[PDB]
Amino acid sequence: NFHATTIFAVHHNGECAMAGDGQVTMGNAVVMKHTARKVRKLFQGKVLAGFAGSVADAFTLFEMFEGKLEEYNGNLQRAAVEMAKQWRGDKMLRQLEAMLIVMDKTTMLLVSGTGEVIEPDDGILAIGSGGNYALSAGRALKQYASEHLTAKQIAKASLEIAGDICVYTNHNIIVEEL
Amino acid sequence: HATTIFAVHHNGECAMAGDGQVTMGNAVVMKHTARKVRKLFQGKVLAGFAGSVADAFTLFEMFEGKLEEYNGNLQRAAVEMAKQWRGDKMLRQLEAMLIVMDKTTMLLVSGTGEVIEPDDGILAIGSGGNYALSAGRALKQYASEHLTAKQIAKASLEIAGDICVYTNHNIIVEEL
Amino acid sequence: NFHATTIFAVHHNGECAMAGDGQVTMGNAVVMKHTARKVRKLFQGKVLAGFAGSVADAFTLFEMFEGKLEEYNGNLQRAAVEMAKQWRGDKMLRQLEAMLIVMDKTTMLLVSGTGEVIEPDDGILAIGSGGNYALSAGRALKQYASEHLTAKQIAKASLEIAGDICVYTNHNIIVEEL
Amino acid sequence: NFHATTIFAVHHNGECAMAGDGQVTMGNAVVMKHTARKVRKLFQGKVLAGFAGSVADAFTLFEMFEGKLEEYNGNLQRAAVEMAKQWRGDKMLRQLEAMLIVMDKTTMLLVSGTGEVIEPDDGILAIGSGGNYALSAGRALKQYASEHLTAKQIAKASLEIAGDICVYTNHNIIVEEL
Amino acid sequence: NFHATTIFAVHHNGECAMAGDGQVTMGNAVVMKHTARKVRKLFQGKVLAGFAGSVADAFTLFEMFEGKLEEYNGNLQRAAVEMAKQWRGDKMLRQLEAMLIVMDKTTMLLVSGTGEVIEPDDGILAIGSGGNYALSAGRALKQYASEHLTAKQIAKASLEIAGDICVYTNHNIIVEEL
Amino acid sequence: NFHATTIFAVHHNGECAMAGDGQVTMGNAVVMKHTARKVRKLFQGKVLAGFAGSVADAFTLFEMFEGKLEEYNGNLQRAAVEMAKQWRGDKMLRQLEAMLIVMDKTTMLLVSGTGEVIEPDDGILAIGSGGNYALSAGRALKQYASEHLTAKQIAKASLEIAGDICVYTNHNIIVEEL
Amino acid sequence: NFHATTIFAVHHNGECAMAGDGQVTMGNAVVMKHTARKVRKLFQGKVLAGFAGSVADAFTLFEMFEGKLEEYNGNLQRAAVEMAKQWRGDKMLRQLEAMLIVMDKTTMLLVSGTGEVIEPDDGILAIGSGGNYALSAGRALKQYASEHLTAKQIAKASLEIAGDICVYTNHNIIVEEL
Amino acid sequence: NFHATTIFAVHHNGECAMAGDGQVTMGNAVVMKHTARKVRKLFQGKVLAGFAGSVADAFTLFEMFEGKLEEYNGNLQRAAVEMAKQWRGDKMLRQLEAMLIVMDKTTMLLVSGTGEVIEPDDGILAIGSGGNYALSAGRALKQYASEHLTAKQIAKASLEIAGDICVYTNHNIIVEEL
Amino acid sequence: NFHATTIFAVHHNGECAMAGDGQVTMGNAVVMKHTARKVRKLFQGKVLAGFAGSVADAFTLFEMFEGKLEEYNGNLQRAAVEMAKQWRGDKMLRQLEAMLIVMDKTTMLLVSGTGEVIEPDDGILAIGSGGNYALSAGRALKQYASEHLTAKQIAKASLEIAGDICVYTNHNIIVEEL
Amino acid sequence: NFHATTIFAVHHNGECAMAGDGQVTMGNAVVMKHTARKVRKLFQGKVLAGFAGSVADAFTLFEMFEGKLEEYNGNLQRAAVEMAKQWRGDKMLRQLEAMLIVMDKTTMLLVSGTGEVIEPDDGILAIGSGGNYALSAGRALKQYASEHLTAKQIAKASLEIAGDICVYTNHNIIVEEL
Amino acid sequence: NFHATTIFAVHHNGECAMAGDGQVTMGNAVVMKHTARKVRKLFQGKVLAGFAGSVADAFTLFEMFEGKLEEYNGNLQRAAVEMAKQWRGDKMLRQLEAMLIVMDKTTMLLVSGTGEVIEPDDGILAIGSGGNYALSAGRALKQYASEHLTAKQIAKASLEIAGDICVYTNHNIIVEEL
Repeated sequence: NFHATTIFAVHHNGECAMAGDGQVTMGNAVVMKHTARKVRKLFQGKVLAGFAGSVADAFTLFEMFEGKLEEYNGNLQRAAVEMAKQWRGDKMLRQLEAMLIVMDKTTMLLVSGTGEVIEPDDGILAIGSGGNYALSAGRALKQYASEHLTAKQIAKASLEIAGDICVYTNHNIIVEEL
Repeated sequence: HATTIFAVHHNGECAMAGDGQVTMGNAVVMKHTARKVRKLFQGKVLAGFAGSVADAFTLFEMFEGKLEEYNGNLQRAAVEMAKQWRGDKMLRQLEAMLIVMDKTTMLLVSGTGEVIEPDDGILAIGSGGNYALSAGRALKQYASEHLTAKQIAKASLEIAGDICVYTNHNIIVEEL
Repeated sequence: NFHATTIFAVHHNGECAMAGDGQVTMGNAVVMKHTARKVRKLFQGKVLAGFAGSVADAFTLFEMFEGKLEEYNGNLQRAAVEMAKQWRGDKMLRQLEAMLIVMDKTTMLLVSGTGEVIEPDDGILAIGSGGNYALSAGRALKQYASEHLTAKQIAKASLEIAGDICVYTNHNIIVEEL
Repeated sequence: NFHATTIFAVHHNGECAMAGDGQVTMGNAVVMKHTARKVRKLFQGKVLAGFAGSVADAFTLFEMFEGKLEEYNGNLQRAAVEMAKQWRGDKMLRQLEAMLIVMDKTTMLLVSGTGEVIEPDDGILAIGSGGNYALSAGRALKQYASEHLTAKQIAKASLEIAGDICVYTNHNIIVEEL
Repeated sequence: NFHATTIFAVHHNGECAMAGDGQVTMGNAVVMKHTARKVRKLFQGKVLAGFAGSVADAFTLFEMFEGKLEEYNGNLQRAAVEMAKQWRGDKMLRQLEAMLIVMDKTTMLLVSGTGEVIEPDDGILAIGSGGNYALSAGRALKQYASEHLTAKQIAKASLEIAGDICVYTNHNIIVEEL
Repeated sequence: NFHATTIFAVHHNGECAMAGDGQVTMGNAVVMKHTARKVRKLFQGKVLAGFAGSVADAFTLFEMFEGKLEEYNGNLQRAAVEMAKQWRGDKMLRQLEAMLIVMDKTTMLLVSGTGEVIEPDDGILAIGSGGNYALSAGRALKQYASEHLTAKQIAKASLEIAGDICVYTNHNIIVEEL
Repeated sequence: NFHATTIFAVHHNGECAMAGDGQVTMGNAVVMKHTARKVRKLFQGKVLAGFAGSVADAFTLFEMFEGKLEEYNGNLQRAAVEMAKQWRGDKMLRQLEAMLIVMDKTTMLLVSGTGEVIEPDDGILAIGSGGNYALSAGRALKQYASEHLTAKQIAKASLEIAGDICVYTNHNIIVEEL
Repeated sequence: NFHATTIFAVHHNGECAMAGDGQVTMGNAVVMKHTARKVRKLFQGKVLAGFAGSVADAFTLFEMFEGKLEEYNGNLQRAAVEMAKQWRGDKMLRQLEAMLIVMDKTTMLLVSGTGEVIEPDDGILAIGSGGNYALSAGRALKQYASEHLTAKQIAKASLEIAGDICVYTNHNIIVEEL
Repeated sequence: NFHATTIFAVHHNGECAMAGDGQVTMGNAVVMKHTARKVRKLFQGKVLAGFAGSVADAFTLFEMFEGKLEEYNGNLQRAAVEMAKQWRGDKMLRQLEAMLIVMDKTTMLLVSGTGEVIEPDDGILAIGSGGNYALSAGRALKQYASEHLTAKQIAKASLEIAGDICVYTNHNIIVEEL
Repeated sequence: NFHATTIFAVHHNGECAMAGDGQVTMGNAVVMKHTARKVRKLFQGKVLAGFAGSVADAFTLFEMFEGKLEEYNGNLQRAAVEMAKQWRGDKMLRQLEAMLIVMDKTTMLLVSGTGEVIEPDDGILAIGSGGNYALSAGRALKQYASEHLTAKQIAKASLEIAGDICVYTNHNIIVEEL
Repeated sequence: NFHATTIFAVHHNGECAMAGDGQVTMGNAVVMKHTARKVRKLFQGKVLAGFAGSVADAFTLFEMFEGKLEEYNGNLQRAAVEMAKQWRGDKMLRQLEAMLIVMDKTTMLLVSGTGEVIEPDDGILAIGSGGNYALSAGRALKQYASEHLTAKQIAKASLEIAGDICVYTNHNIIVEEL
C-alpha cells in the first residue's frame, strides 16, 4: 500500500542529474519516514538508476540489471531490453507497478515489469507518485529556460514543484549527477 | 480535503490552531495558507471549521447568531446550532465538523446533530485529527508543566503535519 | 464523456494573464474541435473569467458572477463567495465537478460549486483536464525563471507544455490580459 | 499503465503495407514517447508482423511466431495457429490483451492470447488504441478511393486519420512494405 | 434497451449532407427495425437536424431547437446555445445521453444534454452507435479522396462503412442535402 | 472481447445436419471476418463436431474428443463423458464458457467444461452468440413444419433466421451432413 | 421484481393474432399465478394491445392510449406517437421497463417509456421475458412455412416454443385475433 | 475479523524500549484476551522484535529472522533485507499485511511482507491497531518532552495514550529493554 | 434489517381463513416479539387483510384501502386496483417491497407497491418471511389433502410448517375467518 | 461516522430501569467522549426513553414523542404508533438507523423510522452499539438470577457486561428508574 | 452456505463445561437438522473440544489436534500453537472461517486457520452463530450469579439464552464436562 517516492532524471547542457525525494507513505494517509534514498550509481558510478518501489525490490532489480550491463558491456540500450525481458519473466516481479529509470552519460530509459522500455525525446524522465508534476516542471524549464539553468538545478527544482503540488512527495531531495 | 484543527484547554489558557493545506481531489494541493480559525462574539470565542470557506461563514454567522440569542452560553448555543444545522437540508450533508471553545469550555458540533464535549479538554477535527489529538493528550498528560497551551497546540499540529499527508506545516494559532 | 479544456491564470511581475487551449474530447478517445472559446472578460473588461466545462454552464456561471460582481462595488472577494454561497444553493449547478477562475489586476480566485473559494499563494490558478500539468509548468517558470518571463509568456508556455504531455490538451492557445 | 500504439495493415493492388504510430501514452492522461519500432519484418523480409504492446512482449511473440514460421515452411496460416495455440497455453502470456498481426504477400492474419486466429475478408487489419479509427479510415479509402491510392498511401492515411481523431494516436508514423 | 442508429453530417465543396441508417437494435443482442426517420430538415429546409435517440425525444428537441431558430432569426450558433441551455435545464431531458447535430449551409454543430455545443473544424459530424466508424471513414475520404466525391457521396459511404463494420449499424440509409 | 460464431445441429426425419455462420465480432462493436470455419467432421467422417470459440481451443477440444472417440469403440455417449471428465480436469480449459456439440447418425450431445454432457429431447442442439435464436427457430420448424422440411433445410433456416435478428450472427452459413 | 410475461403479435395471410402467456414471476425464482391475461381488445375491438408489466400499469396506459386513438381517429401511427410522447412525460411512468404492443387490421407498433415507437418489417413483434425466442420462432414459420400456417397457429406456436426455452414464460396461452 | 494488538518502539537518549498492549479484539466488536506475548527478545537477548498479527505467523517470522541474524552475524540491517526478500518470496506469507519491527541497541527497522525495510528518521516505530495513535504520542513526547522522559517511559506513555483513544487498544502494557 | 412476520390466506371448500405468525426478527440474528396484530378485519368485518411490514405502514395501508372499499361499494377487485394505482402513486410508499393480501368471502388479492394486483389461481396467497414455505405447504395440503382439511386447518398447518423450516417463522399463530 | 451509545431497559419484579453508557466513539477507532447522557425521563417522570443516536435527534424525537404521550393521554401504545407514523412520514428523520426505546410502569416499546413498533415479551430491550450483548446478559440474568437481582441491578450489570465485551461501550453508565 | 452451530465453554469454580446446540440451518432461512453433535472429548477424556463448522472438518481438526496433544504430552498450549501453525500452513484448511475451541481442566483456548491462538481471561469462550450472544450471557451469569450456578448450569443456560435470541441457534443442546 506504500506510495511511490518521486524520481526525476535530466540530460541538460552536457550534464546528467537524477533526483528523488525521501517521503515514505504507508496506506493512503500515513508517512513512516521522510529520509529515503532512492537514487544510486551503478557500474562503478557509470550509471544512475532509481526505483520508486520497495527497498528489497530496489536491490534485486539493481542486481540483475547491472548483470545485463556487464553482460552487454554498459550498453544501456541492450541491457535494459534484456532487463525488461527478465523482469517480465519473474512471477513475483512482473507484479511490481513501480518502475525503474536508468541513465548514463549517453542516454536514459524507463523499464517496467510489463516489459516496457521507454526513451524520452526531450531527455527528461520522471516517475513515482508525483512524476507528472515533475515532468511538467522540468520540460517547461529545459525548453523555455534552457540557458538559465543547470541539470542539477532543473532536477532539484522539478522535485520541489512536485513537492508542492503532491501529497506523496516531500522536500528531502537527494541529487546525484554524472 | 479537510484541514486539521486542534483545540486545547490548558493551564488556564485557551488555544486553537489549524494548518493551511487545501487538497484538491487525490494528490493535489491548491493552497498552503488557508486560515480556518477565527475569533467570534467580539473575540470572546474561538471557532474552527474543516471544510469549505462558504460553508464556514454561514455556520459561523449561524453560530454567532445563537450566541447572541443565548447570551453567550456556549453549552446552550451549540445545541441549538446543531439542531438548526441538522434541519437545513443541504448543510446537514456536510462531512466537516466544527469546534467551538471559550475560556470555560470547548465543543465539537456536527451536521449529524452531534454535540461533543471532551473530558480531557482537548478537541481536534479534520484529516490529521487523530494525529494531533494523540500528540496533544500525550503532552498534556505527561509533559504537563513543561509546556503551555499555545505550545501543545503548536506541537500537536507539528506532529499532525509530519504523519498526515493532508496536514501541512503552515499553521495559525489563536488564543483567548 | 466530455473532456474539459485547460485554462491557466497567472499574476506575475505586476502583470496578469489568463489563457486556454481549444481541444475538446468526446468519448475517452475522440477529438472534434481544436479551438474552443471559454475564457471571457467581464465587468466591462475589468475581470478575466474562465471555465473548463460546458458552454451552457459556462455562460450561466459567468453571468451569475458578473451579477455577483455588479452588486458588490466590484469587491472580487465578496462577490466570489456570494456566488459560492449561491452556486452551492442550486441543486442542478451544485453538482458540477468543474471549477471557475476569476481574477482582476490585483488577485485571482478559484471558485467551486462545493462553495469553496480559493486564493492562490503564488498567484497561479489552473483548472481543467490539463490543469495540474500547466500548474506545475507555470509554477516552475514563475518561481525559477522569474526574471526572464512575463505573465503572458508564462501562461502560453504552461499550456503549450500542458499540450505537449496531456493527451487532452492541444497547442491552440489564446491569451487574454488585463 | 501504458496505452498501446496503433498498427494498421493492408493488402492492396498486389501491394502490402503495415504501419504504426509512435505515440506512447502512460497513465490514462500522459504521453511518454513519440517513437518506437513495433512493426518488424520477419522470415527473410517475407513476413511483416506487428504488436501494439510492450517491448519485451513483442520480441517474445515475434520470436515465438517466427520460430513457428520456420517449422512449417513459410505457412502463415498453420504458423499463426500453432502460434495461437502456444500463446493460449503459456500461463504468463495467455493473459495478454494486445493482439498480433502477421502478414505475407498472399494473406494476413490476427492472433490473440485467447488462441484466436482471424483472417479479414478485405485484407485490412488494425490493432491497438486507434484500431477502430484506422480500420474505418482505410476501408473507407480502400473501397471508395481505390483507384487513387496505393497500399502505402492507404496505411499512411489511415494512421494519419486515427492520429487526427484519437487522443492516444499521433503523427509519427513508420510504414513497412513487403 | 435500445441501440442508437448512426448519423453523419458533412460540409463539402459548398455542399451539405446529413445521413443516417435504419438499424434499430433493442437488447444488446437484437434488431427491431431496419428503417426510421431521425434526420429531418427544419427551418424551411434551411436546416438539417438529427438525433440518434427515441422518437418522442427527437421530436421534442427538434421542436425545441426549431423554436429557438426562429426567436433568434436563423442564427444556428445562438440557437444551439439556447438549445443547449434549456436542454441542460430540463430535469427530465437533462439526463439524455444521445446527442443532436444541427446544420445549415454555413456551419454545423453538435448539442448535448450536458449543455455542450461543439463546432467541428473540418465540418464532419457523427453520432450514435457507429459514430466512431463513420467519423473516421468520412474524414479519411474528405481529406484523401477529396477530388473524387461529393458531400452526398461521402455521407453515403461513411455510413456504408460503419454499417460494414459496426454490428449495430446497417445499410438502409437515407441521405439529406440542404 | 470476441463474439462466438453460431452453430446449429439437428437430427430430423432420419437425417442429420450441423451448420454455422461465419461472423466474428471483436470488441462489442467490430466485425472482421464474415466467413469462419469451426465445424469439423471427425472419426473418419462419422461424427460432426462444432465449437463456437477460439480456433486454438477448438482444435484442442476436437482432437481431445476424437481421442476419447478412438478409445471407446466409438460409443458417442461414453466418449463424451470421458472428455467431460477430462475437460473439467484441465485447469486452463475447465474455465471455458463455450461449449462443444458432438453428434453422429444416431444422436447428438452437448458437452461443457463444467463436465455437463447433454442429450437433447427434440434432436436439436444450439451454441454460440446466436444459439438461442437459432434454437428457437429450429424447434419451431421441426415441431410445426415437420413434414415439409429436411434436416439440412431446418439448419440453414435457423441460422439464417438467427442471422436476421442477432447482430452477432450473419448469413454466411455452411452446412455439413452425415 | 416481477418478471414480464411474454406477448406475441403477428400479421399473416390476412390475419392478425396476438397471444400472451399467464405466468407471473415474483423475484428471480418464484411463480405466484399461472393464469394472467395480458392481451385485450380496445377501440371496440378495433385494436389489439398488450403490456408485459403490472396490472395497474396495464390499464393506465390502455386508458390514455385509447385516448390518443379517439383523438386521432384510430390512426395507430399518430396515436402511438402521441402516446409515447405522453409516456415520456410522466415522472412515474417513464420508469416502466415493460413495453406496449398495439395493432389493428392495418399494422402494429411497439411503444416504450423511453419514447420509442417501432414498426416491424416482417409484421412480427414480440416482447416480454421470452420475446426473443418467440420472435425467432414466428419469423422462421412466417418466412419459411408461410403457406402451411395461420396467424393464430403461428402466434400460438411462437408462445409455445418460448414456453419451452424460457423459464419466465408458461404454457397457459391466451390468443386474440382481429 | 481479528484486530492486532498495538506495539511501539523507541530509541531515546542512549536507551531503547519496545512495548505492547494486551487487547485482542475478535470481530470488529469483541474482546477475549487482555494480554499476550507478542514482543520477543531474539538473538540471545541482543535484539528486540514484535509483530502485531497471529501467534503462528509471528513464531514463523521471529524464528525465520532469528535465522537471518545468525547467518549474517548479527548485522541488523543486512539481516532485515534478506528476511524481507524471503518474506516477500514466500507466496503464503507475502500476503501478510501486518508488519514487523526489529530492534537492537543501535538502530530499529520496520519490515513488511511487501519487501519494504524502513529505518525511522526519529528512532520510533509503531505497528498494529492503535499504531497511528501510539506513533503520534511518542513522537510528541520525544520531541517536546525530550528532557523529562526516558525510552521506557515513552513506550509506556505512548501505548497509554492509544489505549485511551484507540478502541482496539487497552491498558495492559509490558515494556522490554535491551 | 427487520424481518416480516409470515401471513397465509386460503379459500377452501366454501370457507376462508387468514393466519399469521408472531415472530419479529431484528437484525438477521435476533428476536424480540413473539406475537402481534398484523391481520386485521376491515370493512366492518366483511374483508380480511394482512401486511407483512411495519405497523405504521400497515395502518396507513389498511385504512387507505378500507377507504377504497367504501368508495367503490365493497367491490374487492375494483378497490384493489385503485389502491394499487394510489399505492404506486405515492413516492414514499411505492418503495415498499412488502405486499398486501386482501380477502373477502369470494376472492382474494395480492397487492404490491409496484402496482401489481394478483388473484391466485388456487385461492392461496402468502406474504412475508416464511412466505415461500407457507405457500408450498398450503398448496400441498389443498391439492393432496383436500378432503381431510379445512381452510382454518390449512392456514394453521401451513404456518406450522414454515415455523418448522423458516428460521424467521415461529409457532405463535392466530387464524381469522369471515 | 459516530457509533451509537448503548442503552438497556428492563421490567423486573415490578420495577423499571433504563440505563446507558457514556462512550462516544467517532471514526473507526476513536473515542471522543467518555460520558454521555441520552436517556431522558418524560411525562412528569412517568416515562423513560432513550435514543442511542445524536444528541439533536434525541431532542427532536423525545420532543415529538412527549407530544404523542400527551395527545394520547399517557397511552404509551398509541403514542408510540402515532409517533412511528410521524417518524416514518418525515423525509429527514425516516432515514435514521438508530432506534428509540420508550417505557412506563406497565410496558416497554421500541420504535424506528421505518414505522416499526416493538414490544418484547420478556420486558427487556436493548439498542445501540452493544445492543445485542446487553440484551443477552440481561435476559440471562433476569431469567436465571431472578431471585437475587433487581431491575437497576440487572440494568447496571447488563451494560457493565456489554462494556466489558463490546469495544464500543464503556463503563461510564447512568441508570434510571420509575 | 450452512450456518455454524453454536458452542460455549466455561471454567467456573473449578469445573469445566463445553456445550452446543443442534440446529443446522442451510441457506438463508432453512433449518435442515434439529440435532447435531460437533463437541468431542479427546486425550483419554481429559480434553474437551468443539468446532462449529462442518462434520468432516471437525474430524480432520480433532484428529490433527489430538496428535498435537500427544506429541506435546498433553500440553494444551504448545499443542495449540503447533496445530495453529499446521492449520495456518494447510492451503485447504487455512481458508476456514470457523474456529476451534479446546479446553482441559486448567485452561481453555481458541484457534483459527489464520494461526491465532486465544486465551480468555475470564475462562469463557463461545463460537458459531450465536457466539456473541452466548458469551455475554455466560460472562453475565458467571460474574454476577457466581454463587448460585455451576459450569454445566451456566453452560446449559448460555446456549439456552443464545437459542432464545439467536434465530440460528435451537434448543437441542448437549453439554459435556471434565
